[PDB]
Amino acid sequence: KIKNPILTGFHPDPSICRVGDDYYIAVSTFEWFPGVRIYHSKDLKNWRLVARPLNRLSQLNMIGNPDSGGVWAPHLSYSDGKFWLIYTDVKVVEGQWKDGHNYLVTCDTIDGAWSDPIYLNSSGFDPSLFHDEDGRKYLVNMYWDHRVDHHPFYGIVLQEYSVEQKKLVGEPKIIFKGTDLRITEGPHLYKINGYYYLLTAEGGTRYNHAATIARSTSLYGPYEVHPDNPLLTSWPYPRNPLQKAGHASIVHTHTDEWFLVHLTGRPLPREGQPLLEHRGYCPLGRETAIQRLEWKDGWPYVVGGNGPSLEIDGPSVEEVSWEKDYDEKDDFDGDTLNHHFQTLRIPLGEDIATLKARPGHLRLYGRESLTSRFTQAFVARRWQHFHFVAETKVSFRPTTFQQSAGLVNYYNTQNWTTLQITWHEEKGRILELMTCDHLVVDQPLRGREIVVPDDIEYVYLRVTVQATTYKYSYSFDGMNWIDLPVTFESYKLSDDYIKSRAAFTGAFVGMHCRDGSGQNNYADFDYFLYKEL
Amino acid sequence: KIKNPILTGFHPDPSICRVGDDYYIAVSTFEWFPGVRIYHSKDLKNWRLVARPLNRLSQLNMIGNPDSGGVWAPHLSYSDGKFWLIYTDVKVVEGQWKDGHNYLVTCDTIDGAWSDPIYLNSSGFDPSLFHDEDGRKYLVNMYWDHRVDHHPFYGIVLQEYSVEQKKLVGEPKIIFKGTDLRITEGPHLYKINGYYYLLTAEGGTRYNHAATIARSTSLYGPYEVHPDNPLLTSWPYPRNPLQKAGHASIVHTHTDEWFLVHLTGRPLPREGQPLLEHRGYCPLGRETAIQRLEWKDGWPYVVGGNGPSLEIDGPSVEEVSWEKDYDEKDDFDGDTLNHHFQTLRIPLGEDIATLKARPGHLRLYGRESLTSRFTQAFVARRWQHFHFVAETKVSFRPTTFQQSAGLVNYYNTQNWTTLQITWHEEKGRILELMTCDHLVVDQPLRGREIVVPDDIEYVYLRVTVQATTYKYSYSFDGMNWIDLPVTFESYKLSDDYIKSRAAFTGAFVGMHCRDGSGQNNYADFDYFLYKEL
Amino acid sequence: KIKNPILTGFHPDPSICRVGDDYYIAVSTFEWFPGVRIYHSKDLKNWRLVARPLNRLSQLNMIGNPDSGGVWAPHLSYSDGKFWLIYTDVKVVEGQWKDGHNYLVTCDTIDGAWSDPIYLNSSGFDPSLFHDEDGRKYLVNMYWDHRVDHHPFYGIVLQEYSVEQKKLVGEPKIIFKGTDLRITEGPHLYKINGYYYLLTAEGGTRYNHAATIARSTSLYGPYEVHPDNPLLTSWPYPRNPLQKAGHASIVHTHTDEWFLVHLTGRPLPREGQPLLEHRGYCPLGRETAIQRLEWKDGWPYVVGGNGPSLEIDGPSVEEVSWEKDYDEKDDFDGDTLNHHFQTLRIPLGEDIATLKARPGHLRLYGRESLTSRFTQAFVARRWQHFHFVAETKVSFRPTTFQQSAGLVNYYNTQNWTTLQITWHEEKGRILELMTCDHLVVDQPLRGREIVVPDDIEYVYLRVTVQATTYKYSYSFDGMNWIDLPVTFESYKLSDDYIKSRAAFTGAFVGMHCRDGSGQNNYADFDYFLYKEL
Ligand SMILES: [Ca+2]
Ligand SMILES: [Ca+2]
Ligand SMILES: [Ca+2]
Repeated sequence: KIKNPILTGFHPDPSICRVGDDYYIAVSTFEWFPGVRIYHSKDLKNWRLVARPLNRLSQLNMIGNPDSGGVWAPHLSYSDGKFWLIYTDVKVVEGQWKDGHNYLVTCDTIDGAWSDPIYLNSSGFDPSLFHDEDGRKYLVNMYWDHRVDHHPFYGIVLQEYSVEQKKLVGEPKIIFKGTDLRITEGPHLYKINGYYYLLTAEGGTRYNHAATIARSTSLYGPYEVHPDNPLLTSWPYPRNPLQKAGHASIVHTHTDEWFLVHLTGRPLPREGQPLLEHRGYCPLGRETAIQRLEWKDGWPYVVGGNGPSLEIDGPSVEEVSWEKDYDEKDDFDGDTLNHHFQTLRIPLGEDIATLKARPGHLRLYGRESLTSRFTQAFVARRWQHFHFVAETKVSFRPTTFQQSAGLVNYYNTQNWTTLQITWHEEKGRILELMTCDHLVVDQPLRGREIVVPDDIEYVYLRVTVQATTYKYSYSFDGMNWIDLPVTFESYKLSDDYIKSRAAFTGAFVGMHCRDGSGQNNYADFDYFLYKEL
Repeated sequence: KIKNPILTGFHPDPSICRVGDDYYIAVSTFEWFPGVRIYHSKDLKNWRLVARPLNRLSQLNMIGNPDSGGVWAPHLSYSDGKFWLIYTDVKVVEGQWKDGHNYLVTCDTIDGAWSDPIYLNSSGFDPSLFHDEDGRKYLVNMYWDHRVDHHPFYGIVLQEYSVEQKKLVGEPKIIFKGTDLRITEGPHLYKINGYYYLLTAEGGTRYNHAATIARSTSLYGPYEVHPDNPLLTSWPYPRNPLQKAGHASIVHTHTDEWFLVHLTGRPLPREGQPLLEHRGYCPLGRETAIQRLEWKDGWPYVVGGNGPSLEIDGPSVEEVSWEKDYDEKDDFDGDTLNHHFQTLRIPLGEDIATLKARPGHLRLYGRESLTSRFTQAFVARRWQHFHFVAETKVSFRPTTFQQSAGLVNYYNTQNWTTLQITWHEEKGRILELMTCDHLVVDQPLRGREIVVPDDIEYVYLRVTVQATTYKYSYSFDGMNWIDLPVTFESYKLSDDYIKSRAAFTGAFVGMHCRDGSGQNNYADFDYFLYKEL
Repeated sequence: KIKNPILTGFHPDPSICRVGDDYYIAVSTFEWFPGVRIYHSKDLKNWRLVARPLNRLSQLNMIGNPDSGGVWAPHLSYSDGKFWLIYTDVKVVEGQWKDGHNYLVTCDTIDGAWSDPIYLNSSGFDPSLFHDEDGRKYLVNMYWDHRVDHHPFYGIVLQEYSVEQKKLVGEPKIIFKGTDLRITEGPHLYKINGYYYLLTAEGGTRYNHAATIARSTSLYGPYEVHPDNPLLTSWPYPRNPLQKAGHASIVHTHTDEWFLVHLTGRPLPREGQPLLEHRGYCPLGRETAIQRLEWKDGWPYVVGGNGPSLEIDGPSVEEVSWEKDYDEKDDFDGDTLNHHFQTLRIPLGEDIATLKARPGHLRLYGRESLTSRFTQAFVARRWQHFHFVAETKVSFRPTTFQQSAGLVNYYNTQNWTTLQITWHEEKGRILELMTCDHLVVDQPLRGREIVVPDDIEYVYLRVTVQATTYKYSYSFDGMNWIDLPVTFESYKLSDDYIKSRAAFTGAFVGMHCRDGSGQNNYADFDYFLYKEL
């Protein structure tokens, strides 16, 4: 029935929420705006994107945020007639500190206008809101220890949240220190039988990742750990196509069944490589998967052992699937950008991105370079398959080398590749390739750039991705295409390749326009095509 | 009569401006808020701070800005009965790009409410406005080349500025490529006798720094280079106490005399070290000096060779000295912080820094770590001398290791040291040392931390800087001091030590409070003492 | 019956050989001279050093050899009335190449004058001689692939050796490529039942290490791999005190029993650290352990699962215990240095190290520094316990800072610490600490070196190692001891700390004398003491 991953491409930290017979999963979005994606399902198999809650500067202001800062793991719940969304804005992501703030927003409906944030605390990321049976509310999060002689993951902190006073009350207490896997994060609380069950993520979000579960009769512990912990992990299964299994959340369905959603990374093919030396590269980032849970002696168990199954049995409900929510060829005739498109850190107003200036075209007025954490005229969508084609049609007339416009394959500000139109003193308006690898830039078509003829209005730009490798191509007419003689490697756009280890997103493909002279020069994009192959 | 530097500690890129018998210098301030410091003098010997023009978010919004980003070289001038201040907000300071924006503000007076900014261009930093003798205005700046096969300093660009239209009009034109020293920046135009003189900075702002001058009978050139260029440089003078002489501006006094203000670095004592191997470390950063000029065959000449002299002859005027504009022991009596104190990137409101919460105390409500480019509860002043003592007295009750308050000696987010009060599980409230060196943190007193007794209201914190080294000491009663047994090295808080190259500020000393838990805990500082020894 | 490890401290790549009811283990020695250690046992429990075969420069000339070059995994066998020892001299240990040459030497007895070397090949390390039941002999080793886009471990090459002709004959052929673990290494052939069994090490000699075994009816394959492979590994057993389990050799006992000897690393205590993030630091290097085998369906199985056991049941023989073969306090009254002492790379003659010059003393005439891969006057023995004291008493009169003598804890030329006597211009004869970490040197007692009174003939030097940390101490009278106020960390002298990953030895402690002036000054060491606990 259900084949994993259920949300493919960049969809980390799944937070599942049941309301009656409707099912919702919220995922993390990091530096990508608007914040948080929420998907809806009736059967836990078929998923549609239904909300992007954090879309006002008042809720989320990420200008200047570092790569893989911003919205880390979110928590979605439903109680007292409304949804509650907890999120972080992480400002520091390297060194001894992880400075970040936790906020609560609510909405009567999933896709409404969510409230302005209530500040909660800053003591660590992965905040989660528990609604106890007695009506009381409790916030759990990881607690950050910056000290040099210490492991940073101090455990799980708990504090009561007062709905009336709109603040945390009483005194924060550590309720769980973790197991020897450490890196204890992603806390979630569940009241089942006579017990409070505390789910955590452990071992870090790379190949040692795990989901850990413990139980207590007291909300404050001590929590005893699952006798066969971890509840879930891919670490001891190096051949499993689903790696990095952890950061899970539990759903008890209306049909009295139990399921476990979690993130996973799918490494590129590694034939002829040592199995254990380096466990792979994941250009699709961390995706969402689902597993079935069964119960023994007051403990939940992943059906099929503690490793993640590629295929599972769905809940005992009717199949409810959804119509495709985007066009393979987006011709930009709508009065809104398709919701699969995102921008970096900030919303782009009509002065930067516009569908209005020229009907049938997305106009991007050139801003800063692809290395800027501030203002980029860049509109992009996730890689969601290993094998796909992406294509755009653009008219652009740069008057200086400081201006560019192109198709970008992009991981972060220091890691990206592009086929772009720019200007050259001798050759005039040209086509070139440009790559950025850990801030180091190369121009591989150096001295051999494609001259664009004065009479060509639209340049056609394409990328064809084939698992491990990809190639750029172009056309001046839309029918006859020419390969550019450079083979690119998809592993360079993966979490695992990034040397900072603050690498929590995934590859995007999109349309960019830069104007470094500040003359407000723009490019018109007639369509954007994304098609799985 | 005039001893250099005239402005000590962090005071780079002096832009001099004459209005009658009044003289003003504007210097760059980078990430430090508010933007730009303007000093006033009558005699060019004695200088007083009179303006801090960029004090509104509408003018300068640097949250998230990289270290040594923000406000680079400013340009101050006076024309048509008003002051004209040109400045940059530089967003990217490493790699192939230098994303940054150029703005103009004006004020009828030096110390009034400067206008909201008019956006100029983005083509490169070091913008300068020229007021031609016919009433037309011209902007010159550097033109940035990001290409791999190319030197970044494409030369000097010029475009007319329309006062009435509030924008640049016509087409931008490169008027000068520079000499073979390259790194052509800091352009300033002057109409003298019958020539347009173009003064540039070349060689880079390190030890190869130079001031290059050229002239043309046409504004658009071609420009002919001074026959004995550089006009000013320190490079051939390795024994000169004033290094890095460059980025100059020219004043013609009301006494028909000519001077040249310039930045300079003052390396720490390096007796016994090889003269040319490494030319020094400057913790006072780039400071402002002044040279005398003389004219020979339509060319200005720095008096006493093209190297900077330590002492010059002042202009033919009466000496006017100023009263001391800060207290040695600032007891925080005013309803405003002394103008030598600045904040990082952003203004701090009364929710973060206040003199109103506890009379005669600066209260700092704890925010993010010393590594944050976002919101730090940090109030600091420049090291302005090689030998000094700085001291504070603070009330602070931390309830967690997530909270701290202390005395900080600070270069940037990744380079600093501190004597701070925090909390320890076993020891309770404690004093400790902490250093950060290129993001790597050490805690020199780990396991040896100073236990602060419960009955102690105030902890006194002291730093004593003796040129190449400094030491922290503490006291519980204000009378009996104990040195902490660790000797620090001042060269680690210097421009020349920072491996990024983007190191354009200088050492500061100040008061910090962090609350990483988000509980709004605060520290009350009774006084701040800074005294030259 | 038997507690692991059986050979403690630096004892990697065990090659076991049975001759009747005598058992022999040879281990690798890398840059330490003489080459190869052979231990003897009757019961597999108690082991005594009996031979150091490679003691002539004709056999082993290692001057200039890089750290962790020289003698890699050896192979010891017995057939046709003599012992056969195969060894490598590895010259290149970093980069695409691993240049090294394989040699055979023979001796009628374990401890006699071994023959001069018969050169064999250079196709890759871990050579092993097989003696087929039909009186023919074949060499197996790993095949080295230097190519830029190739895994260097091409597999196992096999080739016949001819006794009469003193060389290899016929055609070389690959018999095994390995499993997905790769890094295929340490091949050994055994004829058991109707199958040839080929044993290899896979996964690399760090935490992914395994022993792999396969079988075939033909000497040339194809080899089918053990269905429950690996035969032995510590990888899926992160809590096991014995890690890196692999590079095994098989013994069949005169009692019709089967055992597997292997190398293993025992990480230092790491309480509070993430189980999987970094699996540990092993200052005792790679040690020798022993496992029991059983047979099931024509395949051998490690008794007690495929992870290594800490305690095993040895073979049904009478226990034969050995007398201690060194004095706790070696007073240097003997004619020759105790055989637990080794020198770096080369033998040291009486011109450098001698027990004859000064009765009751080991005299070292100073040579090159601790960073020299050529001639060091350095006599050292293995760290063999996590908790020990080592101590010496030395007479030394340096006349220049170019001269030193002291007690050294040493990993390689770039990684060591020492308490040493030297000379200072103003203080004169001093005692100081010095450390070297990846070539970076520190003097942590700089400016506070201990003045040695001129009337003191002997300085007493001590190190006390307590698992994760150690401290040096000194005395002038041998009764009253003062700690030097620096705590050192044992992990910095471990295989796992070394950045080059050519780190195959272990920590040593010994006596050193340097004379950088060439005045042939010397140090007289009265005793050397090593004591567990
Ligand atoms: Ca269209
Ligand atoms: Ca006061
Ligand atoms: Ca003796």
